[PDB]
Amino acid sequence: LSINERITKELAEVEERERIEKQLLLEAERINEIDTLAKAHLSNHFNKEVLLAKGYTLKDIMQAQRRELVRKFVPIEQIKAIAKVSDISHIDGEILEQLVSLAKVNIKLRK
Amino acid sequence: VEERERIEKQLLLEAERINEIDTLAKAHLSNHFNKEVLLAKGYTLKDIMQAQRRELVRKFVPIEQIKAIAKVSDISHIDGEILEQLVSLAKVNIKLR
Amino acid sequence: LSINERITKELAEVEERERIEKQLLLEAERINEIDTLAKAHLSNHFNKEVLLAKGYTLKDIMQAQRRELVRKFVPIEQIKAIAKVSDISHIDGEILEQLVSLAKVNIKLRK
Amino acid sequence: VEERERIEKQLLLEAERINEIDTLAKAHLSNHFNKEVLLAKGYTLKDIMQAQRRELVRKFVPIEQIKAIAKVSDISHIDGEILEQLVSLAKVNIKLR
Repeated sequence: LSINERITKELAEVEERERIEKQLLLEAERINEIDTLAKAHLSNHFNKEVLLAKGYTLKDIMQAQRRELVRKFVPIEQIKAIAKVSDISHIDGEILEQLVSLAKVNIKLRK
Repeated sequence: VEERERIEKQLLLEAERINEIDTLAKAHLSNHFNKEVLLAKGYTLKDIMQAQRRELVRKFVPIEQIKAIAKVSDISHIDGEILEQLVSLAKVNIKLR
Repeated sequence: LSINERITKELAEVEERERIEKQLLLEAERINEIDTLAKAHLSNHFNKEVLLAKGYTLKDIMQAQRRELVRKFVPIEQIKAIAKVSDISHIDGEILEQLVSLAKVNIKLRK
Repeated sequence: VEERERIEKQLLLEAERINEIDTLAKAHLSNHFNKEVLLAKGYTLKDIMQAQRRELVRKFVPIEQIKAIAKVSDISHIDGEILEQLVSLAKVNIKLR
């Protein structure tokens, strides 16, 4: 292990920790966005407190809020296009992120 | 030989999309993007197909849908399953139109 | 492997891919004709959407449309002569291509 | 990969805690302690969070609770489970306020 190896290992470690921190900030922003969307566009029965009392994981809460927002704003034909199917119960993921971006678009144009 | 038979079936399957896009694009976008003139300008079959798909997206699918679903405003480099989603969305927009 | 072998291999590969492209063009014309014939001469119940909903392969849709067109246009005597049998349920193929060519001629002379 | 999944679960937990602390601190203390301006002044994220927690304690928790529960009047070096106790006391105080 030479000086250049030491420097490159240190730089790689620092960059890895920085990337982890950026991921933390991204997750915090995602949680904030989900909270705002649930408060603004969805009913109080879908609140994080009541869902947790019913016993659902936080990721399950986020995806349920996203699916409800997609059904509320994004119409069924666009759903059938982007997700290639009508049902959203098994489309959580990158396609779900795309659909909720479409829902944000729909609410922006609705206002 | 059944491998080549399934290859020919795949040819039919993609061929369907090839002609359908042309048929709807001729009536929706313009005559400037006709396959013959595009070939004359020197565009391969796949390039014509993807360019017509992108023009269909730019006509039906709105720009906010482009920059949010596809994560980029420019459809110039989004080709793939995202492009499939966008062209399906354009089919929806023309269906409801 | 010498340079002449390199050139002949490269040319063979390029020609194979060009043949693939020619197949694409021809087959696209085939499907275009199938769609136009189904829209113009056959009922809405035989549409590709409803057939796919009923769960039939694309090749099955094309051959069903071709058989219906042959029965609609080509006379039964011509079917019994060219295809050697009255039933078309097992005549999909090159004989079916000849039958649909005869049907195209029939509609052209009908107009 | 479930080890990384649980790591990400803890990451979500601390991110939500940070978000809640920031949201209440912005409306309670001042705009001078905003995350952007603190980062510009050159404080790490954890340092920003602990400074905001200490300011929350200094705002809601009365000084005697600090000099007895934390055994020191200065919250400058009490960080830890005692700091968690103090910020929970601050939450109680703002709830009753």
